[PDB]
Amino acid sequence: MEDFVRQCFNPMIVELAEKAMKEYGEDPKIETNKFAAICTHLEVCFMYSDGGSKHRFEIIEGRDRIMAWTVVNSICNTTGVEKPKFLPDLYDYKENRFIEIGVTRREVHIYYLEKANKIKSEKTHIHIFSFTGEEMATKADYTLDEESRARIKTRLFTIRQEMASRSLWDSFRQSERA
Ligand SMILES: O=C(NCCc1ccccc1)c1nc([C@@H]2CCCN2C(=O)c2c(F)cccc2F)[nH]c(=O)c1O
Ligand SMILES: [Mg+2]
Ligand SMILES: [Mn+2]
Repeated sequence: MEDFVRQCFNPMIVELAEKAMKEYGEDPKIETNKFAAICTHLEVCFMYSDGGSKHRFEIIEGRDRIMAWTVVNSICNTTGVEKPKFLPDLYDYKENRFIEIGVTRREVHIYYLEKANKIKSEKTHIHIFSFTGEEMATKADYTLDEESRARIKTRLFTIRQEMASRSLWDSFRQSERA
């Protein structure tokens, strides 16, 4: 799985994921399913931000904490939207709302509820993807067009099929905890 991750994800993504794990005392060479999941969520966030017009989204995920909050507080001051309690993943300039992106090995409805319970921001939009083509978003408002979402869902399916061909999928799919 460590070899899978290093060959299927961009080195910038891999470096950010290693750093995120090491900041919590986790070793990417040992907790390899977590390593893979962090990389996958990063790639989905970056794909999502590419899915609209140029300048539609600001990326918050993948930044160090100081810069991430600088972006969030700057947007709140400039647009007046409510400041979130936790860092979200994107800001949507067209809809004027923060977005929390989730990628789940379980089922999108469970994960959506967990994310809504945790962030409890009311104003933050939640958009969930699975590895088997399901998605679930706040108010069935999926933000992007069907073509962009299909490209994300196809990428996740491709990751799943690649892990399975290496007998990695069974362990990864059962590694997500509530
Ligand atoms: O922004 C996020 N975490 C930053 C703040 C953060 C850091 C640590 C714990 C909670 C929040 C974020 N985290 C997740 C999942 C679930 C929560 C942890 N986690 C990680 O990936 C992760 C990680 F962050 C650090 C170390 C190891 C990890 F496994 N899922 C998202 O969808 C998402 O946006
Ligand atoms: Mg995040
Ligand atoms: Mn997220």
